[PDB]
Amino acid sequence: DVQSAADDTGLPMLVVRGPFNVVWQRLPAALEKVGMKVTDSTRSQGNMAVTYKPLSDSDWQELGASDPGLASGDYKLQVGDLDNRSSLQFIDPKGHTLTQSQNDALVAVFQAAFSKPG
Repeated sequence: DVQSAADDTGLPMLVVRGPFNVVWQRLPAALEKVGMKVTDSTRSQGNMAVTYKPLSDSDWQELGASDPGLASGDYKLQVGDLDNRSSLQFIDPKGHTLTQSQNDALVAVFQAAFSKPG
């Protein structure tokens, strides 16, 4: 399950159902379903490096999700441990964070991704 939230600085944030050890390790599974392929990761930092490419309308139909509002490019993912949950934030290719509206879209997209058999 994915919910929308904001972090300590008031920046766009997503909260994913499950502690760091649960989500971060199984995040790649959901990532592959949303057209975002994991290229590297560091467990000692809670950081992940990914490459994203927009999928087709029929691709999103198979996933059961809408347009995430993300454009093609390399993304940097940051995952923190909330104890019972995971704090997931998205950094765009430009070195900036994604908007609340983009993350709100990602809610449903990853909601389907985690439910999607894989």
